[PDB]
Amino acid sequence: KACPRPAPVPKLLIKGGMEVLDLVTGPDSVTEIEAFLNPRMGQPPTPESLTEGGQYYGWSRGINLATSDTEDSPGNNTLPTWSMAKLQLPMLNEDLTCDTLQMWEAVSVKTEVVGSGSLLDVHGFNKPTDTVNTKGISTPVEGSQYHVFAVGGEPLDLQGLVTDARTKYKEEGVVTIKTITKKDMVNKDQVLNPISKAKLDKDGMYPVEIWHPDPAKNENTRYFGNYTGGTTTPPVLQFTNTLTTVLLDENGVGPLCKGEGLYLSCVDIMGWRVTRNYDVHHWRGLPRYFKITLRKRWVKNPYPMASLISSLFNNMLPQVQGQPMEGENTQVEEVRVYDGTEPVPGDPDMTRYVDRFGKTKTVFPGN
Amino acid sequence: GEGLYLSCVDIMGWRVTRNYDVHHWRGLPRYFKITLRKRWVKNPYPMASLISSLF
Amino acid sequence: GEGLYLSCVDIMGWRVTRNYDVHHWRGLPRYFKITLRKRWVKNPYPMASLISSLF
Ligand SMILES: CC(=O)N[C@@H]1[C@@H](O[C@@H]2O[C@H](CO)[C@H](O)[C@H](O[C@]3(C(=O)O)C[C@H](O)[C@@H](NC(C)=O)[C@H]([C@H](O)[C@H](O)CO)O3)[C@H]2O)[C@H](O)[C@@H](CO[C@]2(C(=O)O)C[C@H](O)[C@@H](NC(C)=O)[C@H]([C@H](O)[C@H](O)CO)O2)O[C@H]1O
Repeated sequence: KACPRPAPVPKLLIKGGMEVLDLVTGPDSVTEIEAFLNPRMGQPPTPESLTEGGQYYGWSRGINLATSDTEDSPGNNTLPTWSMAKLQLPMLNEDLTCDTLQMWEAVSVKTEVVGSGSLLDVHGFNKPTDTVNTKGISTPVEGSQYHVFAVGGEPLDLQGLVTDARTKYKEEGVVTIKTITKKDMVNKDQVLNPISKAKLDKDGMYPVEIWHPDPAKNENTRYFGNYTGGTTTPPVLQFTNTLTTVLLDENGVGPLCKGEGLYLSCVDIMGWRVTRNYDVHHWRGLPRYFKITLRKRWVKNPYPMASLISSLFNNMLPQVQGQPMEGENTQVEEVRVYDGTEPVPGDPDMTRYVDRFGKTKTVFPGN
Repeated sequence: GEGLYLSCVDIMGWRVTRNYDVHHWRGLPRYFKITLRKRWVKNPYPMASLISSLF
Repeated sequence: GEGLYLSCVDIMGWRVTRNYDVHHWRGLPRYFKITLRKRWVKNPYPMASLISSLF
């Protein structure tokens, strides 16, 4: 009966995988999606065998240097590429009545990179600590590191700037500024080419070396990360299931998945591993976790029904082709409009316009 | 859609050649008389799914 | 004088030529999202002719 009533915690409906989503939620109903992206830089999954792909999985293959100032061709596995994905969500409701709809609104996200522990394997064949007698530790992951990520209701808008516009990237299997823009790179790309901007339309494809989170004047993604240059530089990481972050925006908005898709995107270099063999300096990354908490938010519909309805219904008419009644040579020399009834003017050939707001007895022709 | 789907089969069996044993077999046709009405349902849709289509 | 004045510098350090020790240092660019409003003030011209000119 009155056995003291426990604390009120929010009630979980059901859990499991994406399908759980399928179930009608209601409206305040929240969803937590834990997922993760594997780090994709260089050696791709596919050669599952540790012989053929020598399981350099999640590893820059080797480091394809360059001929000299003139020729820089980097291998396609000497190229850590932005890792990402998109979550497909249910569709929520309408009210064409109030021309308003609800959308999947991301709010906070816990995230974490895992495997920092792995960087403690110090046997194996890496350059030994003491080269001399060939002793020590098989020298750990060291070097530059980079970690960035984002979350959004549409893919990530990026900008590329490269070190050398002359780099011989392949036209094949990677998206380069060229790949996006036909015309080879110029010095501008090399610094801030307002042209050289793409989208995250692909994956494990645009390499980080090129593409960057472009602060479009506009954005529905929240991103961040950082660079930590250097050659010896030690790796550092953060283990914690304690912290949540706010994908929330300044008006208390956070992203909203237009296209019921949630978009994760990130990158995680810990630095290079180095073969005892030679200075085959290939770099490593770790996978990242994500815990997105999104709600249902009501939003004023952007574009007016009618328009769409009828924008559609008109694009169905047969196509016509025929003489120009618009363009630069409209065969229309004229158009007036009236609604009112002023009494007879004076000058009949008077003109009349309304502009930016106001309607005027056009200037007596003779300015 | 506004579709009425009829579907069937009617194997009677083997017709066998006064020859060897080419059992090539016969079927017959079928007739249908569907009696149907007009019923109100709740629309299973979100019209602005086209707005979603747009996005 | 209706001018927004942006200014900055972003030296990242040097790139050293596989050669001799030439060191050319690299820079990077900078985004800016200036948030600005309109504010009210007092007319300064009322400080008359010789009363504030070469004063
Ligand atoms: C698989 C292989 O070894 N291919 C040769 C290339 O050498 C390898 O290049 C890879 C990048 O493409 C890696 O950097 C390799 O490094 C590792 C590796 O992971 O594979 C690093 C490992 O530490 C090491 N493992 C061990 C235990 O030592 C491995 C190991 O050697 C192998 O896994 C096998 O055991 O090596 C690195 O060795 C070599 O770079 C390529 C050149 O490729 C291209 C290019 O520049 O992209 C391909 C072009 O198509 C070609 N041009 C034409 C017209 O074909 C050019 C051209 O030949 C070149 O510019 C002139 O030399 O080369 O060749 C492979 O033979």
